[PDB]
This record gives sequence, structure tokens and C-alpha cells, in this order.
Amino acid sequence: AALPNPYDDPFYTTPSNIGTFAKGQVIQSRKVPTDIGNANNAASFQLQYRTTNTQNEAVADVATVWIPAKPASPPKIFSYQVYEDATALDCAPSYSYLTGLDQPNKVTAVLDTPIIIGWALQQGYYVVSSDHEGFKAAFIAGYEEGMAILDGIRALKNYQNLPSDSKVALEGYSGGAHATVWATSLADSYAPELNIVGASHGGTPVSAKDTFTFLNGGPFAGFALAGVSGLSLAHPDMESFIEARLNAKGQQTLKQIRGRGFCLPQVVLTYPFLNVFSLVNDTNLLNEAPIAGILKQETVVQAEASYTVSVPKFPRFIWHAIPDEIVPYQPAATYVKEQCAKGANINFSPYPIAEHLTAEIFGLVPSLWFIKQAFDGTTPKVICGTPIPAIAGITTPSADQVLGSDLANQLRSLNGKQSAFGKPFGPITP
Repeated sequence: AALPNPYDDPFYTTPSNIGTFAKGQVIQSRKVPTDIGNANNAASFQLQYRTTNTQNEAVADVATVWIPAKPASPPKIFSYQVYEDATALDCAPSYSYLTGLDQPNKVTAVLDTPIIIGWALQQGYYVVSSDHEGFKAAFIAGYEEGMAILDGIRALKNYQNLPSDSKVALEGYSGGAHATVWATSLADSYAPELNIVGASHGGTPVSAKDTFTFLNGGPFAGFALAGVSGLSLAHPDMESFIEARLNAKGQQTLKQIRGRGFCLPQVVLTYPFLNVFSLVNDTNLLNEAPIAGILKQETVVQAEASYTVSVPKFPRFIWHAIPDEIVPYQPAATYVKEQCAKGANINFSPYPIAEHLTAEIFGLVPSLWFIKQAFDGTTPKVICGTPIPAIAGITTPSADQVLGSDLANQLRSLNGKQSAFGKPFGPITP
């Protein structure tokens, strides 16, 4: 690619004086060439900034920002979260965004991603996409991800000298939706000064445990293992518990998934029909200390949580395939149900006839339209959590009206094309 592998780059290291930096303070910046940056005539930069990890230690992270040629005013920050879905450093979004084709997780940056970030830049929004997994690549570690994203937004504000009351919106799907919901959940306590006006996420993993039990032993069982890997990297007490119980097969498998170049496509292809419990000497692994307690912390479902879960009050759009075969629908429906009961403002779009990858496209145009409405202060008034399948041209403007001819044609060409997961994308409308 345009830069060396992150493993070979001192930009992806925490400096010794990291404790002198405030949360979201920029340590370093560099100009980078990106596919999206070239396509939209927007300057892209990488920011090394200070953030906080799960163990509450000061650490560095990297985010990619795009500066629109003609910015909207007042300043609007669009925070985009990718479905990285891996536990290796070079799977980082920042590296995948670069011009080049050899990045192992390149696929996460070339399908619907350029359309979304492209659209935001054409609106004049400043765009930030953080490496939400951090330098340890702790996949599905909620506190790690949420804090990294919120500091990433702070980093862009600091870098571009944007006003303290700049409007913020967040968007993501799949693994990116987990990162997004966690950022919105931690915003009140960790980053209350951020003017978050809206959020939009779909195919959302809201419970680490429920996603694990859903995926384990099936064709996408690699993500169950990746989740175990990522949580362990974020929780040292879980790491030690699992390592002591790993058999010979388990020890080599855990090393493999954390190895350089092992990213989303490798996770998909390598571990179909893997039972994660065959890697340890205990089937009751999840119900035991300290794992049971950690899983009660690594959820935004109040019924499962061992803490009081935040209820973001700003307008939100949440979509999901009811028949989702990768990220379970019911935990996400329960989350919406719980949030609405405690006073959330959620536009809920469950699709009765869809899959994980087809709902990714079905909810895209409505997602972006909702975000523009959140920025303009014109989100529709709905009964919280009432099922309204969102359809471009019916419940929102058409793909061409929202995206323009160029980006809508790019979205239409995704129909029948292989995704990161191997499954094909479908049409814009169900």
C-alpha cells in the first residue's frame, strides 16, 4: 500500500510521554493518500491521538480524517465505524483506507464504505473514522471501542480547530454498529461536551454473549473466536483464565487469529463449524468467573447487564434483518425495547424479509438520509421502537435523490457482488 504495514510503522506505537496528553489530544499527524480522498477531492490525514483503554490506562490510537473541499457551516462531524472484525493490527481501518490493494482487510473499505464516506463529504461534513479496536486490535471490546471513537471525534475537533459545539453524528453496520452503539452509550459519562445530534446503526451486536452463542459452531464461527480473542486482549483476567485452559489445538488457533495478516476474510474462511469449546477443557467456560462477570459488563442489554446502561436521548435510527444469520435480531430488538421504555428516541426499521448483507444495503439510503435530518434538526417524529421498515423512495427519498446519480449507480452495482463475508449484496429496496 501507500504506507508500510502498521506492524512496520512507528506511527502505530504508544509514546513514552502518553500520560502528558489529554483525552483526544493529537500527538502526531501526517497527510495520507486514500481512495476516498482522491475520489472526492478531499484531503485525508492520519491522527495519532490520546485515548483510554478498558483498564483505564492512557494509550495512543490512529484515526483517519477527511477534510471536504467545501465544508458545510456550522461544522458537522460524521463519525463512521467500519466492520473490521479481526484481532490483528494490520486489519486496522486506517491502513485499509490507503491507496493500494494488498491490505489484508482492504475489502472493509471498498464496498459500501466509499459510498457512505463519499456521500458525507459531498454534503460538506468533516469525516472521521477511527481504528476503534486500538493497537491491541481488541475486537468487540465495548469500552475500548467507544472511548477510542469519542476521542477520535475530539482529535478531529482539535486538529481542524472546530468549535466545541460542533454537531456530531455516528454511523456503522455489523461490527461497526457494535462500535457505534458503544460510543453513544459512553458519550454521557466519557465525552459529555460532544454535541451528538444523531446516530444510525444496523445489524447491531448488543451482547457479546448472545452473539457468541448464536455464532458458535456455525459457518461464521470465526467471529465467535475473534470475539473471545478481542475480549481477552481487553480483559487481562479473561486472557489468563483462557490461556490456562487452552489445549494444544487452542494455543495454536489463538496465535493464528492474532497473527499478522489474519483479517476478516481469513476469519471467515478458516474457522467454519469451529466449536470454541473444543479449544478448552471446559464447556462451562462462559458461566465461570471472571468471564461471567465480564460478559455482564460487555453488553448494552439491561436485562443482562451488571450496571445501569445509558439511554441516549438524541434521535437514533436502528435497522436490522429479522432473519439475520450473522448478528442475532432478538437481542437488538430487546435493546430497542428497553431503551424506548426509558425514554429513547428510536426510529426502528426491522426487515421481515432480508439477510445480514441485504439489510446492509436496504437501510443504507435511509441511514444517510436520517443523519442529514439529524444534522438539520428535521428527524421525523415517531413512536419509539414501532416497526417501520425503511425503504428508499417510499419512506425516504430515492437513492438518486439522496446520493446523486454517481453514488447511486455505485450502490446499484453492488447488487449480486460478494461482500467481506462471502455472501452477496442485494438490491436497494426489499
